[PDB]
Amino acid sequence: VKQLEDVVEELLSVNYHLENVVARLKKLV
Amino acid sequence: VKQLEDVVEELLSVNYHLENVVARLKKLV
Amino acid sequence: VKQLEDVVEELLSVNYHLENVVARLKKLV
Amino acid sequence: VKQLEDVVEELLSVNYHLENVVARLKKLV
Ligand code: NA
Ligand code: NA
Ligand code: NA
Ligand code: NA
Ligand code: NA
Ligand code: NA
Ligand code: NA
Ligand code: NA
Repeated sequence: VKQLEDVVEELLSVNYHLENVVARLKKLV
Repeated sequence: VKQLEDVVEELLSVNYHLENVVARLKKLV
Repeated sequence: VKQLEDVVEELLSVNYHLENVVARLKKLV
Repeated sequence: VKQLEDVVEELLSVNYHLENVVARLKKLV
């Protein structure tokens, strides 16, 4: 688990970070 | 543009799809 | 596990699919 | 454009970062 919950942490951040870049793209475009 | 807005469409879907898989992972884990 | 390996499957596909949309964006842009 | 190529930069990094977290998950799991 302890390794798994650290992957989950990094996935949460990657996912938030993609959603902010996609919102920025969508108003650029 | 017309090519750009189709990339934006696919990014929106990829991003939603990642958020649902991450929510599922986070309650599995 | 069986639930975990199905999340892993979906993540693999989401990740491939993002890499193809990013390659397409990068040559559009 | 200059705004677009900065989105592209951030997408490249998000995509690399997801692929490393997915590779780590897949060998955890
Ligand atoms: Na932590
Ligand atoms: Na940003
Ligand atoms: Na459409
Ligand atoms: Na799903
Ligand atoms: Na399968
Ligand atoms: Na595509
Ligand atoms: Na730069
Ligand atoms: Na990492």
